[PDB]
Amino acid sequence: VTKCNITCSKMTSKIPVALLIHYQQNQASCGKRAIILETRQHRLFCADPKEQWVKDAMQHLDRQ
Amino acid sequence: VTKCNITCSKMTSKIPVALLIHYQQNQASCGKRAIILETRQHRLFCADPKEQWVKDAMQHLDRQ
Amino acid sequence: VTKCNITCSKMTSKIPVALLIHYQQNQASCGKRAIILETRQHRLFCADPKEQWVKDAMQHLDRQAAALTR
Amino acid sequence: VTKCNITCSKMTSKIPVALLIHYQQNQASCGKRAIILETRQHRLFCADPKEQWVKDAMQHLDRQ
Repeated sequence: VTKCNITCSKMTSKIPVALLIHYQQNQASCGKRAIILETRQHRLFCADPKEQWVKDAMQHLDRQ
Repeated sequence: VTKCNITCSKMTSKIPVALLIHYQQNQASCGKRAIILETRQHRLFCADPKEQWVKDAMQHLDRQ
Repeated sequence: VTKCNITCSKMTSKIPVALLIHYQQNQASCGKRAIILETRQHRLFCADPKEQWVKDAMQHLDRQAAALTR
Repeated sequence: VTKCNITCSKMTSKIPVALLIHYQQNQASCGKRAIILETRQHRLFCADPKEQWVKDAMQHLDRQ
């Protein structure tokens, strides 16, 4: 169940915390972890959780 | 952009459009076109754009 | 799991199931179970889970979401 | 004929309006006014309409 569907190949770069309303990660069966960032406009972006700014952004997004 | 970022591979069955709040296609460099659809509850699916219902949903979503 | 914030006092009579797009229950902390129904217009209503129509409505909704998993 | 249906006790600190998707006041028969706030993630909170961020929140949603 819940196989890898939506995933990431290459990752974006910094996206201002002000624009993010949400995140989710891809499915564990996808392999590497990819963070799916969602803008207020509901644009979806792929981000590398290994990045400080992504860690940073999840923190804030959770801490709200 | 230059390379394949978000993409998906498991193509759903017709999802009622009421439930939908956004779509975005993957990048050309991903090869095959795939539509990432997002429901109101924020679940992500993958849609085959060859299907009329998908074309219809994107046109509708665009009408907004 | 948490404190009780939103709760229900007077319950709403049957709503045509076609108008319903979502439900959730209050918190266990609250005591009595209350179902919060959301309509297409996104109005929130309080319904009594002891009522067959609310049970039917939750199953309908859950079946919808289930179908989407495939 | 119109009775107190949903209402709530504990209020909430200024929630980012970008997370809000909906509001509704409680019924007049509940007594004091409380605003029920719904987030993108569809969580439900109570807000005090005397606070300016709540009024602001309501006006924004009204335009949304």
